[PDB]
Amino acid sequence: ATFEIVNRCSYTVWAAASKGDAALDAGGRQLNSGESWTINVEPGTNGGKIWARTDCYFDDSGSGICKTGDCGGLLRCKRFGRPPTTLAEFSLNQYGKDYIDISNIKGFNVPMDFSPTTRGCRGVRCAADIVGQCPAKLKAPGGGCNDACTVFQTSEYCCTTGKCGPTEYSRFFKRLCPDAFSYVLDKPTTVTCPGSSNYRVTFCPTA
Repeated sequence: ATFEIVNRCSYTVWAAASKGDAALDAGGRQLNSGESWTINVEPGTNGGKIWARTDCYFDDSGSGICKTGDCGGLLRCKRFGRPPTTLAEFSLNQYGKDYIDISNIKGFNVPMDFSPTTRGCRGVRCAADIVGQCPAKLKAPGGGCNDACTVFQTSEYCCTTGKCGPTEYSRFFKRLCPDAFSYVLDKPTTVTCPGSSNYRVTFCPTA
């Protein structure tokens, strides 16, 4: 499957693509403002994610530090990144269908659209100014807006035992972006697409 990853933000982002135990394609790339990166994601990739990282720097060997979304200090991500990260999530060719969503369960850093570039399903978008509006306790000192499970680390917000419910923090993410997941047990906003669709992930999509 083809994924085009497009940075329309005014700031540089360092895009990342991983399925948690390995890179997808080259795993990461610097995208200056306006730049696009097209990758191939192998059919059958389950649990893939694409995200932006902000405020990074790397040496000639590809090692360094990002202020949001860092993945083990690498330019070429093998594994998932540190919150806060708006997440484009996908699992492809699963019993004939692909499944896509955007999630704020790991916080929000950069506005995102994630849409098919082939026919037959909808895209999703979370492009409100969540960082500007982020409540105080969720503001991440390196920029972006943490989710409450990262900040508070109890099942009230992390949904690991019992049956968690919304909180004012999840509802903040859900109100600003109704089509993205706001906590682990939110009503699902996943879209079923034809198997073997192609996609575009756009950072700072045009309004």
